[PDB]
Amino acid sequence: KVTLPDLKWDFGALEPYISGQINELHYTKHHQTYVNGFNTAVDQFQELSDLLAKEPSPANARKMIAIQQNIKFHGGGFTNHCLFWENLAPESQGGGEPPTGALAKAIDEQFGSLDELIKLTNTKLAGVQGSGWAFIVKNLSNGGKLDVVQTYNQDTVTGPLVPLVAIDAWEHAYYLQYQNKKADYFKAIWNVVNWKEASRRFDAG
Amino acid sequence: KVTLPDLKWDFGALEPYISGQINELHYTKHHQTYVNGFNTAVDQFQELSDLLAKEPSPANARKMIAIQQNIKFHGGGFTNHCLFWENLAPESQGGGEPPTGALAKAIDEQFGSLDELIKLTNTKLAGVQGSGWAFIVKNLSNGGKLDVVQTYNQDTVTGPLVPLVAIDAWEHAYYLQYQNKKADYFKAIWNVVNWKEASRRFDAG
Amino acid sequence: KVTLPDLKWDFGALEPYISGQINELHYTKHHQTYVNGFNTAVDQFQELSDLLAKEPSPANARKMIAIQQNIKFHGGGFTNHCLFWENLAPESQGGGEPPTGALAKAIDEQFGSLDELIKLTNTKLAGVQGSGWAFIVKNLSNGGKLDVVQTYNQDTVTGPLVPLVAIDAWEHAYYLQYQNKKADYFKAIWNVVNWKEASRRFDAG
Amino acid sequence: KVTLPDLKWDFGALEPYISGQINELHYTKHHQTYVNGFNTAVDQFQELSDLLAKEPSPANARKMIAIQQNIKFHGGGFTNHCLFWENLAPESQGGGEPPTGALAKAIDEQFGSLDELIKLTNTKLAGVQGSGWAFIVKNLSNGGKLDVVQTYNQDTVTGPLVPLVAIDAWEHAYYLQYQNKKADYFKAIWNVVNWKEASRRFDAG
Ligand SMILES: [Fe+3]
Ligand SMILES: [Fe+3]
Ligand SMILES: [Fe+3]
Ligand SMILES: [Fe+3]
Repeated sequence: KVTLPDLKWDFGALEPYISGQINELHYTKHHQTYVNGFNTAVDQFQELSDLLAKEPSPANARKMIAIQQNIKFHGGGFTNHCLFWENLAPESQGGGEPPTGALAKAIDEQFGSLDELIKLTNTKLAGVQGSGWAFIVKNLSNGGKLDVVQTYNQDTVTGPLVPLVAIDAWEHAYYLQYQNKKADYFKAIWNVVNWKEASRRFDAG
Repeated sequence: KVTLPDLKWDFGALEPYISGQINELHYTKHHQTYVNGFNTAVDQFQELSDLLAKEPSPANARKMIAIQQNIKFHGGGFTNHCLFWENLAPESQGGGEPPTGALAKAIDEQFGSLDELIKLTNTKLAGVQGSGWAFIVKNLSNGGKLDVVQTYNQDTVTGPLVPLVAIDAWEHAYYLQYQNKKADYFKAIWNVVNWKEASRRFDAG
Repeated sequence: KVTLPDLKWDFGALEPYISGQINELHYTKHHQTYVNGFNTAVDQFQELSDLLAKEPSPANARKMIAIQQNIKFHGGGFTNHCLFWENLAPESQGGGEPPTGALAKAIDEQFGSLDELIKLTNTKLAGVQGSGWAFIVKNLSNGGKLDVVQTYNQDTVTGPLVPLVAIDAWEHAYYLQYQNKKADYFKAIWNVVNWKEASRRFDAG
Repeated sequence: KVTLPDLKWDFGALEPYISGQINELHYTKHHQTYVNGFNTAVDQFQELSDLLAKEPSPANARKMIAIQQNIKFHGGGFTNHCLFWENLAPESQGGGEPPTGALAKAIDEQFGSLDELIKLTNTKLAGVQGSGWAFIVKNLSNGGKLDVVQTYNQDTVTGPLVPLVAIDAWEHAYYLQYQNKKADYFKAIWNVVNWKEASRRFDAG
């Protein structure tokens, strides 16, 4: 069923900001594990669904409840990393270039400048007390306004919050290169953020 | 698919400990809503499963993630209330009579007496800071030892924790009769707890 | 230390939308319990602070960790209900009258109309799967934009999210009058929401 | 106020199971940050306490609520890592030697063997979906029975759960050596677990 996506850059294309060593593990091992876990979880739930169809008991319901956590976690890991690679690019492919169009206008109007939005996001990233993510989002329910939200583990933004830029704050995203110095990673990553993709996501809603 | 279970007592059979007014609403309205929500949630997930089978995208994954919370919540509400009615009985049907067999032995060995186990459980119930449940459980992974655990909302015990007695701490479980005096409800309910059923659950594992 | 605030209306002043019976219990019992718990929690933490000052052990730290949950919960219950009464008013005191000034402008620009903002908030209230709150907020970090957020239990909005209108979704807020029909309560309460106060909160930031 | 504890082994004393490189960062950087954050958090709360003493407002309460998360997180990080080093030892100091006394008896009676308890704990560690910990505990409320519990982030065991062995599952605990292969780390660490200390903790309760 679900598979790893293809990359638009080889593993070392984001150096010196993110190492090829990190990207290789992050994609081939971490992302793949979420792919596998999500495939497995949805399979198990199909099976339990059929079991419940013939025997709709509290006992059968309990097992379904048990599996929904793995659907959430692995589904989240699958989708978050897909967002992540797609909002990263080498400088040679426009990584680090500022956003355009309606997204650029909204950023200036709401935050004053891109740098102010990046500062806010770095504060949110440093504030993740555990594993998690920060997302720059477009909120479709309050007039399409930008915000920045944190999630923990592989929780994600759904429904009316549209993700524009995802930034991974799990330690595996930086530890081999930056070790404990997560703030240096949060600072560096903007040099390869694909704001063209964020602008397209803002438009597509 | 899932339906409300039948009751072994008419709504007013647990008076003066739980009113007929409460039982009527709790069963016909609250439990039914969880039945409906669980049926609806599993349906939506079957649909999304088929959508993912043909198009395994991060976008399609996001929608599945979104629905798993309703599967957990409504599935939990369905199963918890099923446990609840089945561990309640009027005095005329042995409600309030102490447990028997291997459960009775474990209670005395671990807690000293039933009253001590009830005290602990009432402390756990009063400590639910929000809506939730206390469950007396048998833990299959540590040698079958008894414990008491709290859950919030419609979260439940799964896997190696076997529920023996479920006690509802949501305000709808008591408010019409006891209003804010939840401790009076926690005290009263033991008079109609079906420890015969708890003993059977302990044996069945 | 902290005490219950005074009310700007007698308990029955919000009828037929919220009963005097509910307001009496909600204020004299529920709010008072949070007042007491918050006072007690901060006292215990002062004591533990002094203990740690003389003996900064992991053991002493563990006890402080244990008490911070009661500070959060009771502190939240204290502050949320204070917000709540202050954003409610009888019709004779302007309850139900639409907001004014910069808040009114922001609502129309972001949501199209007050009714649309109320609809969104009612969706958020019905979506609280357990006990909790919805808050209409002003977000100071994204240019002062309005949003609506849910919290569970007595969790609250802090820091850059300024609460403008708080709506209690705990069952004790409605059960005596509406029982399970929470949607009827969410619909009715807007008739006595004090939008003058929300407008002042929006300005004061 | 709180400070880093002294180690009973130099950083490389747990090789080849945990590298000196990891221990150096884990102690000097990670643990120190929690020390600093806990000191800072308790200071801020003392200040807010005094502010509330003179002005017990919902506004002042909101700020205290805001700080309790940092007390929990950093307090937890401080205490968890203190537990951690104290339950690790080089083989030359008895690391890896089985527990003794009443703890050894309880393990055999409840789990059948130490290996079975270790297997269960490794399952719990691999099941932490994010950052967190597994703790082998003695539960004082159910007759002193052993169990294994998971926590997330720097959440900890408090009150009636006595921690006997703490095992860190944050990625920084293993990533430099094992990278994604967390199961290899969970397997290896038992070779340097200080079961003498766990046995003393079991006795001291
Ligand atoms: Fe990642
Ligand atoms: Fe219920
Ligand atoms: Fe309330
Ligand atoms: Fe650690």
